[PDB]
Amino acid sequence: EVKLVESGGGLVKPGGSLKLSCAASGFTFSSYAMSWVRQTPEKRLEWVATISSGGSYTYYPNTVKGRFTISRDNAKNTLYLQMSSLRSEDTAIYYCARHGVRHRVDYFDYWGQGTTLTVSSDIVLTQSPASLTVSLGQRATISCKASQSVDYDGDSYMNWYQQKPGQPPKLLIYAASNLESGIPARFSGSGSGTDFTLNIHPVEEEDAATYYCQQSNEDPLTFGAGTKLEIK
Repeated sequence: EVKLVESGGGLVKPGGSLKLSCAASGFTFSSYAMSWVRQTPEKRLEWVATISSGGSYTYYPNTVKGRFTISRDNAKNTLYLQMSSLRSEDTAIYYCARHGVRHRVDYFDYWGQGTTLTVSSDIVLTQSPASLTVSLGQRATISCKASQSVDYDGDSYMNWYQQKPGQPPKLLIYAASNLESGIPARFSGSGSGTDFTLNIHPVEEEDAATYYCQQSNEDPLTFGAGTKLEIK
């Protein structure tokens, strides 16, 4: 029932500008913080901007600071990303993502389908292995080593996402250990401080995907490079 529909993607000459829009529905838009998150041609997820529920607070990574402006219209249920001085590195699929409120830890629960842009002491997460092949019925184990603790007041701000090609990421695990509603129990997450594990067992056919870890402990939000999981 909750949906996020992006629009506005396309081709832009370097130096040019572009404005993305996300039409929200099926929820009380004004109650949720929103972000833009992009995925580069190299399949890296990169956080691009966050805006608070009321709009008073906006956050950006240094890579887009001064060039991107996130904004919202709580009357129209619309989220915006105004981009200017666009460069090659900005080439990516851009998703909007809602910050969930059902749990204490910060996480992205709903994502839009994405629109594509073609231009023509940060916490580092070391995820491994980069590539993983498993046989049906076996176990897959994906590891995250964080460059500093992602704990805050007794909780670990570590999330795991699954992404199948052509689709947005999908939350599997939030706060290191907790299974999101609707996710089967053969997925499990573990760890604390700087060491985290995503486990899948027994692996089924439809688990073929790329998996990402993400910390929400500190801005900039950061993701692991990804683990592409192949079957048989």
